[PDB]
Amino acid sequence: TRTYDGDGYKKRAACLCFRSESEEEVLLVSSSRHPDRWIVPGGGMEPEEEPSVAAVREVCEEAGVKGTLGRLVGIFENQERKHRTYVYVLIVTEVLEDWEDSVNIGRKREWFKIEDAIKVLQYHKPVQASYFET
Ligand SMILES: O=P(O)(O)O[C@@H]1[C@@H](OP(=O)(O)OP(=O)(O)O)[C@H](OP(=O)(O)O)[C@@H](OP(=O)(O)O)[C@@H](O)[C@H]1OP(=O)(O)O
Ligand SMILES: [Cl-]
Ligand SMILES: [F-]
Ligand SMILES: [Mg+2]
Ligand SMILES: [Mg+2]
Ligand SMILES: [Mg+2]
Repeated sequence: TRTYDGDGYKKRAACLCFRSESEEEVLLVSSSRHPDRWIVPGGGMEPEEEPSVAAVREVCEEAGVKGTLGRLVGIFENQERKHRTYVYVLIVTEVLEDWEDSVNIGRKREWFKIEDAIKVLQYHKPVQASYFET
């Protein structure tokens, strides 16, 4: 069940899944629409779902990882696609082998140095590139 802010924007949450507290490498996942493209794992908040709970859930589902939830980076709107995404930092402590999207749609995951994550998101996901700006 998709959920929405009062202005009709889809509510979403995502994590910047860092390899360590140094925040030098981040985990991206393959796009479901176009698997040759990278995205920040994330998705829809469920009804009455806390943003930080949605964020942690979606990354488990999409990236097959778990860890220590960190700070909220900010809230990011995609005017074109009408969504508003809460973005949190998650320091990965568990990397799991056969996660929901690997099983169901063969979703891929890869570590990127931050500067490279920004590069591969720029073309199709400029708002997700902006998650890294601060
Ligand atoms: O399939 P996902 O989870 O990776 O993400 C998809 C969105 O799913 P999202 O990550 O928001 O939700 P969830 O399915 O909960 O992860 C979906 O959003 P939706 O509109 O709800 O179908 C969106 O559609 P858009 O809003 O029309 O841009 C795109 O299909 C997007 O595909 P991707 O970025 O190419 O992987
Ligand atoms: Cl790191
Ligand atoms: F999802
Ligand atoms: Mg999802
Ligand atoms: Mg998603
Ligand atoms: Mg979902």
